[PDB]
Amino acid sequence: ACDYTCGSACYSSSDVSTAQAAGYKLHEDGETVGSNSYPHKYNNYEGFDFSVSSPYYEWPILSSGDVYSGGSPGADRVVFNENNQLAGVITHTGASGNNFVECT
Ligand SMILES: Nc1nc2c(ncn2[C@@H]2O[C@H](CO)[C@@H](O)[C@H]2OP(=O)(O)O)c(=O)[nH]1
Repeated sequence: ACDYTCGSACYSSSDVSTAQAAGYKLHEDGETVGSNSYPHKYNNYEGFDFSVSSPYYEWPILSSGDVYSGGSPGADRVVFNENNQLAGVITHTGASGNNFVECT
């Protein structure tokens, strides 16, 4: 059940999969939502060791289980590439500034 732990938020494989599908879809159609225009390029400034090739894109995953639609994105993100492969699940929770830490 608790496949990904972002601070206090708990996400299953299904939650991540659903969010990723939604984010990849908007990416494919060239659409964005929210004040920060998601999904958008994730440059991996943090230098996480992803097993899949770039380019990466960040998209909000909501603890409520809802699919992001432009409102408040929260602290967590799913990262995917052009092949719709999951690079990882990251969060602002437990990090300084606008930096990210990986969910475990
Ligand atoms: N922390 C962080 N920000 C990134 C990265 N790639 C792009 N950004 C964007 O660069 C800026 C400074 O962090 C923000 O606009 C941020 O977008 P988000 O705020 O949407 O994540 C990344 O790999 N890490």
